[PDB]
Amino acid sequence: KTVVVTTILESPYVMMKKNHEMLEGNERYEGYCVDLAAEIAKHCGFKYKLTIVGDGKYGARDADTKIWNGMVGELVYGKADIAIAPLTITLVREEVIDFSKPFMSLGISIMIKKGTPIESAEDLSKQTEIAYGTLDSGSTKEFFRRSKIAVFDKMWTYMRSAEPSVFVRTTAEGVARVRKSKGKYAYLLESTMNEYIEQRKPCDTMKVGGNLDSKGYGIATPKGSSLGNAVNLAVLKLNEQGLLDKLKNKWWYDKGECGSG
Amino acid sequence: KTVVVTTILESPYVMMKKNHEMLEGNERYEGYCVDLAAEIAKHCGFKYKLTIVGDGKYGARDADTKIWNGMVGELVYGKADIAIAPLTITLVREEVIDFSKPFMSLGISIMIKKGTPIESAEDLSKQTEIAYGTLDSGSTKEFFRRSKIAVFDKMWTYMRSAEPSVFVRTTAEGVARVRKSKGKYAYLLESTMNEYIEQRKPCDTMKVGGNLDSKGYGIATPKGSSLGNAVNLAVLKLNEQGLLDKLKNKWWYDKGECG
Ligand SMILES: O=S1(=O)NCN(C2CC2)c2cc(CCc3ccc4c(c3)N(C3CC3)CNS4(=O)=O)ccc21
Ligand SMILES: [Cl-]
Ligand SMILES: [Cl-]
Ligand SMILES: [Cl-]
Ligand SMILES: [Cl-]
Ligand SMILES: [Cl-]
Ligand SMILES: [Cl-]
Repeated sequence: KTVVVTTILESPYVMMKKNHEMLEGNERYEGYCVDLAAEIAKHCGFKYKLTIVGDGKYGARDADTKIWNGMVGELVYGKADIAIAPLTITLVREEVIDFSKPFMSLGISIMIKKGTPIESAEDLSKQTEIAYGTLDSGSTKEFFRRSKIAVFDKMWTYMRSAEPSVFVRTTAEGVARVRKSKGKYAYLLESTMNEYIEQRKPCDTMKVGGNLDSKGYGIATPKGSSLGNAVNLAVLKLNEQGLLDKLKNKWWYDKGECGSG
Repeated sequence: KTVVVTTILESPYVMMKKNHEMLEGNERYEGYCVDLAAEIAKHCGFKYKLTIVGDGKYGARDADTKIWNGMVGELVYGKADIAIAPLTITLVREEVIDFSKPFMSLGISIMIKKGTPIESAEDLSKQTEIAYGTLDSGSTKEFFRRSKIAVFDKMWTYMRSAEPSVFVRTTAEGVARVRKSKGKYAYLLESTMNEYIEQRKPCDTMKVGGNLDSKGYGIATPKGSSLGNAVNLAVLKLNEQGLLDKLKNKWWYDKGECG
């Protein structure tokens, strides 16, 4: 009766230990969600096996085939019992799996190369010298496409037509583009990743301004799962004990490479 | 039948309209949670009656009688169908009712009278000239009592023995104490209330420093309610539509008095 946990290789949530081939089972992995999985299992009284999602994806429903991919797909098609990963709580996912209460907060944020004269989305929207963009697919692009807020609508009208294209295929390319564009590119991405990169060498990026929306990561279990209630309560217990803040500090700042300000 | 909504008179969530005595039913009330109730009702397809919780409390279990008071009590004992209020998501409440996903974020924050040389909890912890405290019961006090974080442990060690007492019986008293202590008291309270008061005349308070923890308000229904799932999805839809942010800006900043 070992619980099958699906998760995803994304730093600092789940990472392969360099000597993983000499280790076995859950010991092959380390990270924020590795620690969280252990805490959840302890407070719910189950043993578990960590597995990495087969297709490396989070969870989206292909509009044509109507098939779920990623960790959500592994839940609804019965390949895993629970997903413990940086999986954003969204309406479409909530329809098909049960999300625990959030274990981490996040929102759209701005990444600049140190020295860029930008403090806010409003700053971005009122100037043209500094290009800015998003991942070419996903929720951040759609946030701007759909927004009725004047500043964000102005940003969307700019980004949708900017040339050369301000959209990037991957988060890594957005980050690289900030680092290599000599201050002439700002990247819009989730605050959690932005904060993580701010603590990575070469320590040349910064998160600026407040978050543009409010989201969270949640643990996912299939509907009717015998684990759902206990996991949900475990998340709240961990927060009230300060352990979620403790874990984020550990993996973002204690293990950071750029010191303080 | 008509859905019975229990809520609480707390500005700006639910307030009596100025002319409420001329009005009946749901029209007597205005505020963030009045607007949220209408949106939830619309997206879940029910009609509803707003009611103010009889005992004026949020929801706690008496350790001796084991009886739940407040809005949580009204749900578990069958007096109301749903609570739409600034009800903090907590473990012990989640054990007895169903919380929707959070519809507003909040965390512990610091309120000062403008001019007080305090910018952070760390600032508070290093001195005693400016007294500081919390509500005398509830989660903010317990956050400090239980913290193993050095700065917060230092603050607790001060607050627990400070004389005269730095604890207050009500949130209103904490706010009033800030305003009336001539710059010598700072109050630890939820960021949402701190932000609200900062936008109210006489515009003499300020929110300073980052939040000390991360919580949220949730809508509550009794376990097994036919409304739970629909309400939960409705909160996420409203968030993804930007409507929760729009409503907060409406009631905190558009209707603010301090520029
Ligand atoms: O997509 S949501 O579910 N819906 C919409 N919103 C917006 C407010 C409207 C949010 C906002 C957040 C951040 C604030 C928040 C709320 C509740 C809790 C939090 C953190 N924690 C903390 C560890 C992070 C623990 N458990 S908890 O008590 O439930 C997360 C998820 C969502
Ligand atoms: Cl990675
Ligand atoms: Cl091993
Ligand atoms: Cl310019
Ligand atoms: Cl606007
Ligand atoms: Cl009436
Ligand atoms: Cl510490």
